[PDB]
Amino acid sequence: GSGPKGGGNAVKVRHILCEKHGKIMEAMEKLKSGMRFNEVAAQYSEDKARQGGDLGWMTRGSMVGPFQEAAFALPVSGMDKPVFTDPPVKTKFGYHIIMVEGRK
Repeated sequence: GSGPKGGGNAVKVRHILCEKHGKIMEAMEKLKSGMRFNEVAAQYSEDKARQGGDLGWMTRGSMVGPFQEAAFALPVSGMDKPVFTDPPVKTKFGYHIIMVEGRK
């Protein structure tokens, strides 16, 4: 009884990857310290971006597999304090920080 919730097919996910695996934390700390949310998402994501790159509503079946198998299968999360798993998850490009926030 906490809001109209009886499906859960979309979630607000964001991603940040660090081929060097050195800024993944610099990206995990900044986001946790409240530093640059867009710059870190800009480069620390060594790819698209998590904050400003925050893709948006994403439903299973149109995402991929592993990237969705974790976040989706995992409760909301993101930043340096995601769900039980860890932000820097591996799937096919190193460890990326996935932040799901707003399921459907």
